Amino acid sequence: TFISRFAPDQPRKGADILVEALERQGVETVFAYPGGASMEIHQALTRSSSIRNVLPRHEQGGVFAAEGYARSSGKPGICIATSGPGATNLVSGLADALLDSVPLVAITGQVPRRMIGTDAFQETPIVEVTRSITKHNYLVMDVEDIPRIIEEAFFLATSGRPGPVLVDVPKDIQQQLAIPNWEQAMRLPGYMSRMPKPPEDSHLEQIVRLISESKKPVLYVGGGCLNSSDELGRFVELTGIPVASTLMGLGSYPCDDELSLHMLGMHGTVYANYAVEHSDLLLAFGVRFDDRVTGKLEAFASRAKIVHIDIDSAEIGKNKTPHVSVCGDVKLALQGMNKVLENRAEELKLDFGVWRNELNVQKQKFPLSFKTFGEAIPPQYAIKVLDELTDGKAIISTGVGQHQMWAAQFYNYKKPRQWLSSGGLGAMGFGLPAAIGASVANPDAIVVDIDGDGSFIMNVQELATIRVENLPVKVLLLNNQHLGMVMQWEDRFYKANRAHTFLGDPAQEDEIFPNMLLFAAACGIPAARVTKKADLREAIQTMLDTPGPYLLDVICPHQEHVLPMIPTGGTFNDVITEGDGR
Amino acid sequence: TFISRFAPDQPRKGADILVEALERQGVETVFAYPGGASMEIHQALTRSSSIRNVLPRHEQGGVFAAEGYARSSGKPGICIATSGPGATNLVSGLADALLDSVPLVAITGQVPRRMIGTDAFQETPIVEVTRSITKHNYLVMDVEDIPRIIEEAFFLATSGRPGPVLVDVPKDIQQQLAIPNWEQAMRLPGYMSRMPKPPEDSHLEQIVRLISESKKPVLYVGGGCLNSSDELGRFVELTGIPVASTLMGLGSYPCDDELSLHMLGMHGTVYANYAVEHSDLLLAFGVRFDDRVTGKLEAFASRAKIVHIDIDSAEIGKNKTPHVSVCGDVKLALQGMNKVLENRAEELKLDFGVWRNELNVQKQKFPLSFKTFGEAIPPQYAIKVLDELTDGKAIISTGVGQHQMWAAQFYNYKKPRQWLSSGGLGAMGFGLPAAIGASVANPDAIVVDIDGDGSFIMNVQELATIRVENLPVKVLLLNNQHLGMVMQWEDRFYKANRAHTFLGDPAQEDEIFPNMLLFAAACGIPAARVTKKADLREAIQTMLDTPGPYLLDVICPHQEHVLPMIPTGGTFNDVITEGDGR
Ligand SMILES: Cc1cc2nc3c(=O)[nH]c(=O)nc-3n(C[C@H](O)[C@H](O)[C@H](O)COP(=O)(O)OP(=O)(O)OC[C@H]3O[C@@H](n4cnc5c(N)ncnc54)[C@H](O)[C@@H]3O)c2cc1C
Ligand SMILES: Cc1cc2nc3c(=O)[nH]c(=O)nc-3n(C[C@H](O)[C@H](O)[C@H](O)COP(=O)(O)OP(=O)(O)OC[C@H]3O[C@@H](n4cnc5c(N)ncnc54)[C@H](O)[C@@H]3O)c2cc1C
Ligand SMILES: Cc1ncc(C[n+]2c([C@@](C)(O)OO)sc(CCOP(=O)(O)OP(=O)(O)O)c2C)c(N)n1
Ligand SMILES: Cc1ncc(C[n+]2c([C@@](C)(O)OO)sc(CCOP(=O)(O)OP(=O)(O)O)c2C)c(N)n1
Ligand SMILES: COc1cc(OC)nc(NC(=O)NS(=O)(=O)N(C)S(C)(=O)=O)n1
Ligand SMILES: COc1cc(OC)nc(NC(=O)NS(=O)(=O)N(C)S(C)(=O)=O)n1
Ligand SMILES: [Mg+2]
Ligand SMILES: [Mg+2]
Ligand SMILES: [Mg+2]
Ligand SMILES: [Mg+2]
Ligand SMILES: [Mg+2]
Repeated sequence: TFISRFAPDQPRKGADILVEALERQGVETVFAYPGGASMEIHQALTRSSSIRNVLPRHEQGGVFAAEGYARSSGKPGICIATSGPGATNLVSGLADALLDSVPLVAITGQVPRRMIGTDAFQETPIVEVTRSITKHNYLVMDVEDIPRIIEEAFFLATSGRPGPVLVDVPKDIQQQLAIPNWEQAMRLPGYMSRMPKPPEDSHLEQIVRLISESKKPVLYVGGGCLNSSDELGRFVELTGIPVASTLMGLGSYPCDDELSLHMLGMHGTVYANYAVEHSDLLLAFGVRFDDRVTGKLEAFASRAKIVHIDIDSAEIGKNKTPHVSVCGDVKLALQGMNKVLENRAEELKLDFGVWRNELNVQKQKFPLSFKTFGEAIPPQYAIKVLDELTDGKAIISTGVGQHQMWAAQFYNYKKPRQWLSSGGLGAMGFGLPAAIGASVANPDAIVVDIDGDGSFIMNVQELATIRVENLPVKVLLLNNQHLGMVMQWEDRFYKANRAHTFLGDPAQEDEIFPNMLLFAAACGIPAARVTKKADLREAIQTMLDTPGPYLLDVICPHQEHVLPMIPTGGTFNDVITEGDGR
Repeated sequence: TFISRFAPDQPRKGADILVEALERQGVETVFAYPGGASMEIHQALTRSSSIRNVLPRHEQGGVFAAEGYARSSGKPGICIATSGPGATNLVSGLADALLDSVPLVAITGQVPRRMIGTDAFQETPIVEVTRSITKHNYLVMDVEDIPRIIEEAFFLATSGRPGPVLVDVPKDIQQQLAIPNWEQAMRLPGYMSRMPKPPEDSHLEQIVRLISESKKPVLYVGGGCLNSSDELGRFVELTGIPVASTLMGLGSYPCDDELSLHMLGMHGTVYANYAVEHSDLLLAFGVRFDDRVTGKLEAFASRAKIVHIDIDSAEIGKNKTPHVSVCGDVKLALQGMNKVLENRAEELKLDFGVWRNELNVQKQKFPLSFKTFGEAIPPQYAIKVLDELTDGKAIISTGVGQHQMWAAQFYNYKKPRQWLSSGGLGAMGFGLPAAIGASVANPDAIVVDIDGDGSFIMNVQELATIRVENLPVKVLLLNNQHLGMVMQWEDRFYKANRAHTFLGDPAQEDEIFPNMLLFAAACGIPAARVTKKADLREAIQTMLDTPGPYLLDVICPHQEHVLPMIPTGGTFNDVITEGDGR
């Protein structure tokens, strides 16, 4: 039974209805930045004793913090901004949440309804702007529509395929007095009629029948299995099928397990891409067949019967036509198949040891490799030390670039929602704010931001947010003085012609620029720099043991390349296995 | 005090709320065509004892009838259609009502909300289709929004610059039981804040000051003066300024008056275009400066101080920048100027007899002329006889073409709303259905459809509507066996090369095809054909004296041309005064 701060017959401001609408949704943390259009909302937030606001230093850091809050907990992330410039700073976060299917609810202030369309002070048509980069958006035109729209916003953002939902609230609606009606029915008739239903037994028995008829099955797990870690693990025990995860599906099946093929795709392991290339049954659970995994669609799984399970009917058959399809929750599809695989266990006699040994041979001949040059710190080795010292139980958020791939390859994630990274949009500056949202949603957890010197500096202002909110956010900065991912593509396909990829100072060429330690010192965050490989283990241990925030500037040779690499539009026969920029 | 057919606490169907919402708006006549999506609305219409439905034989005839109902009475015209094909047949009428600023409310049925977007049976996104050809449209998503949307639809359609408003109602909303709330406030905050205000005295006194300083003033009256016939006539008495009307503003100032310059523009009189060309003060009241009047904007009123009064701020300065502007109702602007012109009458000493004599000389040397060839009926002469036999008190609706121009030139309209014609869009097949709506709104009036053989046949099916509803609609069909307007442009600018403009039968070339008399006979309408000029006066008299509907097939030589003619993009020096196709 919800206990309101107002009487059921007492009129209250629309902003007070908005905050209470969040309280009735279970919202405990918002990321709001104040402004003229949203001052009424911020005043109403102070009256709430259950909703905590984490003030960022940039609205892009506020929406990215809402993503990490959502990616690391399954709950929806709520960010609030003002009209005009405050709303336009959320654009990168909204498009990022849409491509990665992150439940998010963004509330933006707006000019009064009478001033909309008049080029008013700090007015931008944020609904027209964000319609193509959000799952759905609203423009509240009456104070009585607030309880319904907020309920519809959280329902659309969390149900089906999750995504961001923006709610634009004009200022005159926030100030208008009204008595809210919390019993209104949602006006989503076509959406609810198209919601997926529990999977039929005829579809599940046909999948189990294809498993027994197959000799080389491979599991294709992605971001749709973040809530099916137990169901997927039970499915692997009953089948013994090796698991290949996407960049979004890391942690769904433990990377340290013997049946794990780790990541597949452009920068996936050689044995994971080998398994899909020479498979006869591809179980695509919670994936969307991105070109980062398939490359050339004509050659991707060219000899496999494709079984695609997805909660979005628009994804089934988009880039590749499957043989058997199941539109619904992969969590329920696994539960239904586990019952069939257990009763009919001895009837099926499932054993793929011959196919697994074919992959174990490929795993031992082409494993993830990194070369150590003298005392220079290998970035792959540094992340491998972080795995050991944290026992693989740390929540990892990353930026975008070479460090993002090495953090995915050389860290064994035991559970999903430990791996927070921008995969669909690939937005730099995501690592640091996402670690803020993850640390708030998981206070007793080890949160480490494996960031790059280019991605870290984009939202470096959020270091002040970490200090003020006293969050134990660790920053494992892999500094290579370059935009490493773009630098790698210059060495491979452009004759190493540098085109504005060096991030240091050309005057003092051999000086670490910028001095990231002074960035942490400016915000009162203890920091240290490590350059020699021998001092690396003690430095990372000091970062973890030191209470509160900590930044570790790890210097790495910039000539390193992420391996292996399948060029864009290439096949498995075009995989690059060796080479760098020396 | 409105008396409902339902108790204030009695639930009723949404369709019954829709009809009662029309009753509360004063609606007495609708033009509805039944269909699967709108059957609930038609069932609710039979329960209404005050709303009469005129069933057309084509939805395009239904919306055109709603236009004539609106153009001839000032009331809004209401047409109803079903989803899919019924709604798409209203498109030509909606775009026609928008360009001519006709108050219109179109109600279309729609598939249930759960089926929208699923390519359902008889589903078309009529809101997406008609958004650019309507003033505003709605998609009712809840039964409780019906009383508000209908009130907003009639308010937007009739206030400010009138226009068509479409209301899409899904079938499940029509069937849902609810208790309507007729006290809801309209959600039009930005529209009402931008509504024009009464004109200030400083703007009106500056206009009167320019009148006394001018020596060659010309009134530029258009469709915005349809409700200011008395105010405009009072303004002319106090100033003595000659009046030049547009195709839409005919009747605002009597054509038979000595101070009337008749119509101006491409097919306007030579003396009306001469007055604007050699004027020093142009009083543009209720016009939009169409290229059919200006031609080449650089030479249109090149020596005149332009005073533009318009209720739409977007029209002031669009195609030509004025010196003095007044944004508001021209009815109030005339009332304010009449008070200044009467008190300061002897102070101003207004007299433009020298400028009027300069125009009277041009009027006598270049009047509207037509040539009579033997006993062949001149189409200009036939309309001139209709003026005499009806004393100029008949409501005239026309199609589009040569007959439309001759009906505008050779008929003296005493009051506005006697002249119903498609000017902005220029849609053929408008004359016959518009006469239906005018005859219903004005039962005791003489309604005559001056139609062309091409325009009349497009909506010839509405002859059945005239007979069933027993409407005294007269059809003065000027039959020239050709698409005369397109034929005229072939003779002038294409060496008389006929390109599918002959409407008769090439096998029987000298036979009147089709036999329009049998079209009227099929619908039980008395008809007759007149070919000799001597029998023309008795034939038109028989049409008027015969009670009920009547069709008069007037045969005219097709070689006639509408004169004078200013070519597209031309100036006053390029006016064509003589010539035809012989
Ligand atoms: C520099 C860089 C390099 C990259 N390289 C790689 C790479 O080498 N390999 C790689 O894999 N990625 C890589 N990516 C990431 C990438 O572009 C995509 O995010 C990824 O390839 C696709 O993730 P996904 O297949 O799991 O689909 P997601 O984006 O995770 O979407 C989930 C899918 O499952 C479905 N789904 C969601 N919920 C459910 C449910 N409850 N039940 C059933 N289905 C559900 C959704 O409809 C959707 O189709 C890289 C990104 C960057 C920035
Ligand atoms: C074959 C053909 C030939 C044509 N040739 C000619 C021609 O020779 N001459 C000619 O004039 N037309 C001709 N037209 C008609 C034409 O294209 C336009 O409809 C016409 O030229 C413009 O009419 P209007 O200036 O009165 O503006 P309208 O279309 O009548 O609009 C009214 C204007 O007044 C304003 N207004 C409305 N209500 C009010 C109010 N209460 N107070 C103040 N302002 C108000 C509106 O904002 C709008 O700007 C022809 C049409 C056809 C089909
Ligand atoms: C907001 C934004 N701007 C530009 C981007 C284009 N990209 C990249 C990519 C993969 O998206 O190329 O398509 S990666 C990259 C450079 C990475 O700098 P680093 O943080 O130092 O990481 P590293 O460990 O050194 O490699 C750029 C400039 C981007 N994604 N986001
Ligand atoms: C729905 C529609 N289709 C085609 C049209 C293009 N036009 C015309 C025009 C001016 O719009 O040319 O731009 S006029 C015209 C032919 C008029 O046939 P009539 O009825 O016989 O009249 P008349 O007394 O003989 O001259 C055509 C074909 C039109 N306006 N509406
Ligand atoms: C807090 O700092 C400021 C500064 C400032 O100008 C200097 N104005 C305001 N307040 C408003 O502007 N109110 S308003 O007129 O309703 N708006 C258009 S809005 C919705 O807020 O964008 N706050
Ligand atoms: C009257 O003639 C018909 C014919 C016909 O098919 C032969 N079906 C119906 N009725 C419906 O179709 N109802 S419905 O399913 O809700 N619709 C999709 S709708 C809103 O009406 O388009 N009426
Ligand atoms: Mg499909
Ligand atoms: Mg870098
Ligand atoms: Mg203007
Ligand atoms: Mg027809
Ligand atoms: Mg004709």
